[PDB]
Amino acid sequence: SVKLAGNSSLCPVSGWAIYSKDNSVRIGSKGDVFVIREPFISCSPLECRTFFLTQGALLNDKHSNGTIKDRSPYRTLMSCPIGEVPSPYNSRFESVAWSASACHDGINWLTIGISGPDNGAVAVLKYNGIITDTIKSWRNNILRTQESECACVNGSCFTVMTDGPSNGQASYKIFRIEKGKIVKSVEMNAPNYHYEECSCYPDSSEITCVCRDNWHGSNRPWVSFNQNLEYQIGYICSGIFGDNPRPNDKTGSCGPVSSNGANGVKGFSFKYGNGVWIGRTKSISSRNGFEMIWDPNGWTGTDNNFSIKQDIVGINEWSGYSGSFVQHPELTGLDCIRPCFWVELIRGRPKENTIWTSGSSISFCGVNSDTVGWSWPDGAELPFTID
Amino acid sequence: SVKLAGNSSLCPVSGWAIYSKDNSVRIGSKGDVFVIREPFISCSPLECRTFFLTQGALLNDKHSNGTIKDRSPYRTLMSCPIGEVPSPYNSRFESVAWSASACHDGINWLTIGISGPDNGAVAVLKYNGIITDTIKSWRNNILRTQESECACVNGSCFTVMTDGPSNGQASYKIFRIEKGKIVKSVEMNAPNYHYEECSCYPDSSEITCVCRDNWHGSNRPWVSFNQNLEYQIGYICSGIFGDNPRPNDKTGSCGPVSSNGANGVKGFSFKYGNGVWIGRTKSISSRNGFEMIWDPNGWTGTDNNFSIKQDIVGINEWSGYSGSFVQHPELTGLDCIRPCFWVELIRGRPKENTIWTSGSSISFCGVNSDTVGWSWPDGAELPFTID
Amino acid sequence: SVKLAGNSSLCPVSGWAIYSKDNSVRIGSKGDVFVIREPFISCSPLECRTFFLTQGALLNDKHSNGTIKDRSPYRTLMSCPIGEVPSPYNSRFESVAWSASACHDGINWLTIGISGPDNGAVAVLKYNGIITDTIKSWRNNILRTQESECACVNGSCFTVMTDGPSNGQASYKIFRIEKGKIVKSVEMNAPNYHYEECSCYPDSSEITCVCRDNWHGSNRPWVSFNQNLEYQIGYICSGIFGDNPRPNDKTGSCGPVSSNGANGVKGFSFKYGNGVWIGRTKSISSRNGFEMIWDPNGWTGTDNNFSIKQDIVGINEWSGYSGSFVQHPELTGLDCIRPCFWVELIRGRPKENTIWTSGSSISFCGVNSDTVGWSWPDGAELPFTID
Amino acid sequence: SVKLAGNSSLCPVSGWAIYSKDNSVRIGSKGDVFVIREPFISCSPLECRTFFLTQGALLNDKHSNGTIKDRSPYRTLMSCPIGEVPSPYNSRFESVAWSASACHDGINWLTIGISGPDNGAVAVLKYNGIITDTIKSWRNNILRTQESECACVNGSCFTVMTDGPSNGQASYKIFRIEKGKIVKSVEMNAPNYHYEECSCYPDSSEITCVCRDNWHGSNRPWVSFNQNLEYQIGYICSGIFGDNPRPNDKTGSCGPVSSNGANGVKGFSFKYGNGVWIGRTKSISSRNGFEMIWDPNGWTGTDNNFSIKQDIVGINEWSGYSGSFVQHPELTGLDCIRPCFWVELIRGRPKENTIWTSGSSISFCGVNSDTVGWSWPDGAELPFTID
Ligand SMILES: *[C@@H]1O[C@H](CO)[C@@H](O[C@@H]2O[C@H](CO)[C@@H](O[C@@H]3O[C@H](CO)[C@@H](O)[C@H](O)[C@@H]3O)[C@H](O)[C@H]2NC(C)=O)[C@H](O)[C@H]1NC(C)=O
Ligand SMILES: *[C@@H]1O[C@H](CO)[C@@H](O[C@@H]2O[C@H](CO)[C@@H](O[C@@H]3O[C@H](CO)[C@@H](O)[C@H](O)[C@@H]3O)[C@H](O)[C@H]2NC(C)=O)[C@H](O)[C@H]1NC(C)=O
Ligand SMILES: CC(=O)N[C@H]1[C@H]([C@H](O)[C@H](O)CO)OC(C(=O)O)=C[C@@H]1NC(=N)N
Ligand SMILES: CC(=O)N[C@H]1[C@H]([C@H](O)[C@H](O)CO)OC(C(=O)O)=C[C@@H]1NC(=N)N
Ligand SMILES: CC(=O)N[C@H]1[C@H]([C@H](O)[C@H](O)CO)OC(C(=O)O)=C[C@@H]1NC(=N)N
Ligand SMILES: CC(=O)N[C@H]1[C@H]([C@H](O)[C@H](O)CO)OC(C(=O)O)=C[C@@H]1NC(=N)N
Ligand SMILES: *[C@@H]1O[C@H](CO)[C@@H](O)[C@H](O)[C@H]1NC(C)=O
Ligand SMILES: *[C@@H]1O[C@H](CO)[C@@H](O)[C@H](O)[C@H]1NC(C)=O
Ligand SMILES: *[C@@H]1O[C@H](CO)[C@@H](O)[C@H](O)[C@H]1NC(C)=O
Ligand SMILES: *[C@@H]1O[C@H](CO)[C@@H](O)[C@H](O)[C@H]1NC(C)=O
Ligand SMILES: *[C@@H]1O[C@H](CO)[C@@H](O)[C@H](O)[C@H]1NC(C)=O
Ligand SMILES: *[C@@H]1O[C@H](CO)[C@@H](O)[C@H](O)[C@H]1NC(C)=O
Ligand SMILES: [Ca+2]
Ligand SMILES: [Ca+2]
Ligand SMILES: [Ca+2]
Ligand SMILES: [Ca+2]
Ligand SMILES: [Ca+2]
Ligand SMILES: [Ca+2]
Ligand SMILES: [Ca+2]
Ligand SMILES: [Ca+2]
Ligand SMILES: [Ca+2]
Repeated sequence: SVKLAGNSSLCPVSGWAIYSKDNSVRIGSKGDVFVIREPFISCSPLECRTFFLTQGALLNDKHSNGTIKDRSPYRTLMSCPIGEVPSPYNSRFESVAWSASACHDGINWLTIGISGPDNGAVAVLKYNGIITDTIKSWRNNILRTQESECACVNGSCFTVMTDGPSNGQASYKIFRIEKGKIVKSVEMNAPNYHYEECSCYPDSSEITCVCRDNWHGSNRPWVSFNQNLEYQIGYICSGIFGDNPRPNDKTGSCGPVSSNGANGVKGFSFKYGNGVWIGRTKSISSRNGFEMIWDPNGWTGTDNNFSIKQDIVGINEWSGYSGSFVQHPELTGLDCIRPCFWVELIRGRPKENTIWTSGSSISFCGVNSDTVGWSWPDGAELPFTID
Repeated sequence: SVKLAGNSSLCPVSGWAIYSKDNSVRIGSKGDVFVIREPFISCSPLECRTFFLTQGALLNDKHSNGTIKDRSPYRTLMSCPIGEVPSPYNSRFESVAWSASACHDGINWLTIGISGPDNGAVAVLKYNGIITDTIKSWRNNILRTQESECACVNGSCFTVMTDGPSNGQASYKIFRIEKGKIVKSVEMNAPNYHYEECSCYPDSSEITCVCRDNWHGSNRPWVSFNQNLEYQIGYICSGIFGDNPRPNDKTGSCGPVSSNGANGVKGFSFKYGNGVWIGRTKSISSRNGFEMIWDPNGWTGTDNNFSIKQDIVGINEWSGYSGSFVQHPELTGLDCIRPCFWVELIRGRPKENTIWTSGSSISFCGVNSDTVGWSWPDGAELPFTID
Repeated sequence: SVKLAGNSSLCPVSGWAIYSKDNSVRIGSKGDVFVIREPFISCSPLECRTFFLTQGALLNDKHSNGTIKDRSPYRTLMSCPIGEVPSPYNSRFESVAWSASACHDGINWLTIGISGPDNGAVAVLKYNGIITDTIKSWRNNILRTQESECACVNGSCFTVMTDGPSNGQASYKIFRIEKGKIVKSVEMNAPNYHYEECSCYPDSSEITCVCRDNWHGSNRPWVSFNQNLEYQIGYICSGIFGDNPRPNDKTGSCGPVSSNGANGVKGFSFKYGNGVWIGRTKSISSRNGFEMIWDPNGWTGTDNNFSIKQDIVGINEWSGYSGSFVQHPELTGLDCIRPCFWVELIRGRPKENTIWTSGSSISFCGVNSDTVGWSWPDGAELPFTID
Repeated sequence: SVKLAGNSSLCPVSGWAIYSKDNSVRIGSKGDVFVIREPFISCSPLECRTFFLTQGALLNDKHSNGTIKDRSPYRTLMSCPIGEVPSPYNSRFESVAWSASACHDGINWLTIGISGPDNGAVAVLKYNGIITDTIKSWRNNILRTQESECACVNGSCFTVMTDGPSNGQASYKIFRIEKGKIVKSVEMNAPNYHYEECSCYPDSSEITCVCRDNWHGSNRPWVSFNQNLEYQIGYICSGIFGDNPRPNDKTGSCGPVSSNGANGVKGFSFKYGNGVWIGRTKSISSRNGFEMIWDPNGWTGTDNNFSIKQDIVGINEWSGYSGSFVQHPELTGLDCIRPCFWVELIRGRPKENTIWTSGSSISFCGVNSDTVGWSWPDGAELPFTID
């Protein structure tokens, strides 16, 4: 076992090849499948796993009732091999949590699971399944984290946490974690910024995060930092807005775009110089459809022109959260860090007439060979027998 | 593989971070989950597992009928990874048993499973799944043991067993077991004491057990011994009574507290000098709620003052059995033995209108970083379809 | 990996300690559990497994209909860890078979699975799951084998097969198998003998088999042989008759006891000099109850006196097939071969008003420490929802 | 780990011994079993696995509705150990796909999964679960591949793909793949030929494929090539026609037999000099029955005489697809490549009155010891509760 170097650059990619699809909701109609949301993928040098927050209940059972609710004592972080349905029969228990992150440093798994009351939540850190540290809410207002994989470089793993209002200025901290122990942290000086649910990845020994502004930005905020946590901040400038909801594409801003800026959804983007691969919903007002857009100057440029668009989920189909995950050379045998991404396909409340809310997932990995756009939707027929 | 040293002291702890929650009853509403009770956790140098006594039946099936009953030929000791639901599809078979204990010496698993008739029960000992010894009832009155993990020190594992009345003077024996073979035992000379379901842990090469007096003590009895089985006995002196049922907190006794002393529940406590971490129900009359209390002089002092209280399960929620389990430095990489504990959340009979009785579990580990009190209850909605 | 020596003697035993119980039928009321019969246990140097013949169907499903039937194209030999329920989710596939045997030589598993038509059945031999040999019916009349573990000595494994009438003189062959290849066989010269479903075990480099006479013997025939297949034959002389059905205990015979000699049940016995450990039903006319009897001169003596009787299953409870299995020193660390045995608990047709027939199992291992008699029955409530 | 040599000849075989049967449909009546079709078997140096295309749904659930449909975004390639039912609880995820192939080179698994739209499908290649290459439709008309195992020789694996009409001239390409990377391909110059769903195996360092002519051939086309992709093409000359549908046996042709030549079914054959082992349905008009025929001059001879016929599935029972798979000396310890084959037993639409279509499987391996013909059908009772 050797720790991930994380010192190579991102592999340039021309398109996205489908990597997995679990059909969780379709199968859960009869099978014993967890009610879940906020799934995400993360890989070790040996395997890739799907992490997810259960509602401590199964699909098509009465306990799935009211699962639109975000936080409860019953939610747990669990994981299974990528592409398999999240079942009590194939899932490893990770932590008790209604907000989470996880990543492998090359030696062991780090998991971060947040539970407890809204006014005093505690993040429990585990390394190889052993509790190694905790961090408690510092603003007493829903301590929350990535809902996707943390990022590791040379034995150090990094994550971002938020505490404070979801509709106004909050507090954002970056953490450096070694073998499950917080060895350093810093609060970001980001007046008028809002950071939630960051999708972070390593690139040339540094970390880049693309996050969610739930306050007043329809474009996505970003934060990048080195291992010493010296950071820079900004927003993606492209007029191809990345959040949901958002306005129709137009002239963008390198600051928060106020138009339709309230609320949002977890998302991601990959930076390549001045260019950016943007993953986003197809709808500007709802969580449906998904597409990947290559914008050669979208990181720093404000125009709404782009070069490549690839369909992932049809506009008439439900989508939801999305996030980045990477495959290190230690896993692939490549000389660069390969970008992949996952999409949560949310079914149920509030948009559908069920008693429950749950999601399935799909994932893709970046390649330079031929690819094709299509739609790989959830595919479940609602409502269910339970409703 | 190397045997556990067990020669370091207990890690001082300021609070308890949640470690696991299986949501067994909620999931068993639809999923294939064993009807169980008397669960407990125990760890090896590699993993932690949940042990439990099945009723040889599944939740929401007719064979769960009458499972309030304590003993039968159908009950079996099984185990699964911690935090996972006890299912026939993820559970390892250990032993046929209606009373049990288990622990890992660093090399292999030792399991103790008691089955047979009330008037002649036999404990079957296994080492790495192979029968290595037996011990038969010596008072012909329900031979019974810990219902939690045994304690191991330098290749020797220790447990306590009881035989005799549950409402009067009984007989109590301590055993030293090496590779599944009983190498020494001694009967405790404890007139007017009553010991049942001891929660035992190693500390500085010696064993400390906190147990249940079902006869006439509302405080908990304890027994401590070295590897040669030279022992000391007493009761926790604190006026913060630990058993259930019990009186309201008042002036305690270093002997058995007669007030509300009959009946009881399995519990635990961690000794730190004259101080004690007490886990107990919140109700004085019923098995509901759970809290952790730090009493700096509660081991030897009789007053009812304390310094710290941390909520674990709300008073309006069902609890049940609780027990200690430790994580050795061989597992954690620490220089001390870490204290953890589990709580059984009992649902069904006799307090609820069902045909069945079963439990789920939660567990916590002691830390010196920030923690928070809350309520992590079972969360199941009774009755079930079967009733 | 090293091949089993099999050159030590049987461990003398004073009683039997319960080893496993799967509660298969009770659990199958709701869980996904195979309809099975003819289960048996066999161990490697690492683990013990339960082998069984499925009916290619699950309990409480319409396809369990008519499963009283012995042979069909759907029956398969599968296995799971001992004590676990036989489910499609935890069972390894072994072979297509309606008659079978299996054993581990210390290096790999040997399985023998017989399928095909009654008039031309073929035994398929597999070593490490690879087909290594076949043997076809030589009398064109239901080629059939042990339904329990074969026996291995120094890299050679041995089994017995029968072909011919179930109600008259048939043909019996012994096989020597090395790495899945038949290297030698011999037909037993046994006029007026009848051998079926032998329970064979190694002892001091030679093999002893105790079998079933379905023709005209209420006592059990035996055959013993060395590695060169030089054999001896006879019947257990004890007036404590071992087959079912049988007469009340009286003066026995060293030849086939004709009284109630037709029909029978698979069983076993362990020989110790002139003495014998006899496992048998409690009923003389039906497959219910089970007991272990130590008869110090029962191998060669015809009287009906005995020294020890241990209850296993109550007379008012269903039993069925039973068989021997051993644990070699390579597994136990002992200096002798330990005797164990399993009992099939048959539920359903023909004695019960269901559409199906299936069994669960219990097992015990011989010890010299204290033991106790009891009843560990199937425990299922029939009929089921399907009937 | 060492790569397969693939340089030995096929093991001559006189008959076929049954190897596996999963009883998937029977078990799926109650159990949680995937709706599948197009199953196939492939082995590594360690184990054999069943690959299959799920419909992203379970048997006896509403989402099995309309599963007669060949292609959708929900279909996925998964695998489980041979002989086990394809369940979400025991199946490994491989790829998103409605057409697939897979094989092991001795070091790692190669999987090929085709998904996307009919007019622009993309094959995603994975090596050890990591995406290594893609190939996109070149005729924009349903890119499709083997639906059985690819063939590996000295670290290179080979497959055949088709793109174009199913009822006329199409385009056929052979690929050489090393560690999941396409290193060479060539389009076959085969005017008036039609190739689909090739069953390919290695023999003496070269590859032989027997395929399906869906255009105008009731006999099967073949293509053979060396590692440099230098190929030869033709049709099986035997008057014992191998496709379905087909004419009654008569005088054959070394070119496509036009009579009943339209439509077809995936099949296989093993070449031995001028002779051929032919696997085929028993019915000339429908997918029922299965038999193995040895025709000593059937590869190059046009007569309808043969030497051996072995029954596999009765004519009154449903069959379906069939394919070859081999076991290399690296797995068996033999000095030749052993031929095996599997048969898909299709149940449901369009021939049966259900809402769904699914298959189970059986498999056989070639031996030179005694064998027997019989019928090992699916055995499920339709319709099901869902219909
Ligand atoms: C679990 O066990 C309980 C108690 O045995 C079952 O409830 C009982 O159901 C039986 C059968 O329906 C009832 O027995 C009948 O009693 C009536 C008189 O009320 C008598 O006339 C009949 O001859 C028969 O004996 C019984 O009343 C009833 N007991 C109670 C307390 O309700 C229950 O059905 C079982 N549940 C499952 C899921 O198996
Ligand atoms: C699987 O799919 C089939 C076909 O869609 C389902 O059968 C169909 O069920 C629907 C809903 O009940 C029926 O639609 C209705 O048709 C009537 C006219 O007959 C119309 O007045 C209603 O407005 C409605 O459209 C439809 O008749 C029926 N089709 C057939 C061929 O029976 C079936 O229910 C599905 N099965 C499962 C388990 O989901
Ligand atoms: C901690 C927590 O509750 N986080 C939220 C989250 C949150 O409400 C917003 O980002 C605003 O702050 O949004 C949503 C969402 O679907 O928008 C899911 C989350 N649910 C879970 N993580 N359980
Ligand atoms: C062997 C046995 O039956 N032990 C008991 C136990 C016992 O009744 C008391 O401690 C009094 O002696 O109490 C209880 C109880 O929930 O209070 C559960 C146990 N159930 C099981 N261990 N199966
Ligand atoms: C090959 C086969 O059918 N063997 C039989 C067996 C047999 O009928 C007798 O011993 C008489 O020959 O008896 C019985 C039995 O329950 O008595 C179960 C078996 N069923 C299975 N092995 N499948
Ligand atoms: C890609 C695809 O759809 N291939 C087909 C296939 C095809 O229609 C013919 O060979 C004609 O081209 O036939 C059949 C069939 O059962 O005949 C099943 C396949 N289904 C799946 N592979 N999913
Ligand atoms: C990246 O890290 C690896 C492992 O330490 C090292 O060998 C290599 O020199 C580094 N690459 C660069 C470009 O610095
Ligand atoms: C869901 O919760 C509501 C309480 O708001 C309750 O009324 C309803 O019965 C529940 N539904 C189910 C199916 O349990
Ligand atoms: C505890 O045991 C270890 C291992 O034998 C030994 O090295 C060490 O000295 C002991 N620790 C103390 C504090 O005595
Ligand atoms: C039994 O076999 C073992 C392993 O070969 C050998 O060492 C030993 O000498 C044998 N024991 C006897 C009593 O022959
Ligand atoms: C069982 O088989 C019989 C045929 O003998 C049939 O009549 C009956 O319907 C079947 N029962 C079930 C539940 O399928
Ligand atoms: C086949 O390959 C093996 C491994 O490279 C080689 O040793 C052997 O010579 C080859 N066999 C033949 C018959 O050429
Ligand atoms: Ca079920
Ligand atoms: Ca926003
Ligand atoms: Ca642009
Ligand atoms: Ca008490
Ligand atoms: Ca005090
Ligand atoms: Ca008889
Ligand atoms: Ca006698
Ligand atoms: Ca054709
Ligand atoms: Ca011919």
